[PDB]
Amino acid sequence: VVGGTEAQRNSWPSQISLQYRSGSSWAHTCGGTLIRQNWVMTAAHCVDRELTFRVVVGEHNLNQNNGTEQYVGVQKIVVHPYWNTDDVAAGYDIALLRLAQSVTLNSYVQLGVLPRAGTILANNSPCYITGWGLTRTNGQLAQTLQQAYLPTVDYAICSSSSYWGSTVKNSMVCAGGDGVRSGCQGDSGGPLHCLVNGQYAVHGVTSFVSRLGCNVTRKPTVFTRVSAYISWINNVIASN
Ligand SMILES: *C(=O)c1cc(NC(=N)N)ccc1[C@H](Cl)C(=O)OCC
Ligand SMILES: [Ca+2]
Repeated sequence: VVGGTEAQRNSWPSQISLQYRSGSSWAHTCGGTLIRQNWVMTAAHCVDRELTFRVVVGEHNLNQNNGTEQYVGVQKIVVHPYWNTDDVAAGYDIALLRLAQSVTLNSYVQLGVLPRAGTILANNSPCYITGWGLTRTNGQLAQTLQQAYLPTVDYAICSSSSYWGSTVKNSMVCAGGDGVRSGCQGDSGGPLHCLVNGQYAVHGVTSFVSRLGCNVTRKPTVFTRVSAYISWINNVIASN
């Protein structure tokens, strides 16, 4: 997250870190959301490589012991049948991960609330991006969870030539575009938490930013619109 502020410990308990076995260490690669005690929702872009994956819940500092962490293997990976690595503009950037164990819920570990199917936010809706990704374009990862306030930009504006134009689809959400805050590398897969009816729900899965850089004016951060995939999610879980 560029232009973030450090997240309080217990504010975003459905945020996870998706890590891969890097040599003999484990590296943060992505974010995700816990949606079931044994299911994680992240971006399909995060699993394009055939890596050994793990999920960390109750994580606040990647490099220190918080005293709250649960570390769980991934048992199964389900990418969206229409995902294609070479065409991220097409959308379908979503994956579900079945965990090798069910985690224990607590104040640091909760399920992500999903929107109702087909829900679309009003322009300039109040949302937060969270993640441990680059705090600058070509920077380094954050050690602590970061948050940024990132209003939505409706499809009408977002698909205008000045913004993203045709690269964005109605199956996406755009948020931000101020040139100061954004998501950035290592945030994708993660949540966009939007306040609706006085409850935070997860409306986006962080997908991409400009090639030009992370925090680019009139280049919002782009998300998979979760409320487009609700049947899909429920079908996979039912059947796995
Ligand atoms: C985000 O999901 C993502 C994932 C990957 N690959 C893995 N981290 N293993 C590459 C790129 C991205 C996107 Cl494009 C990204 O970083 O978007 C920044 C918001
Ligand atoms: Ca930690």
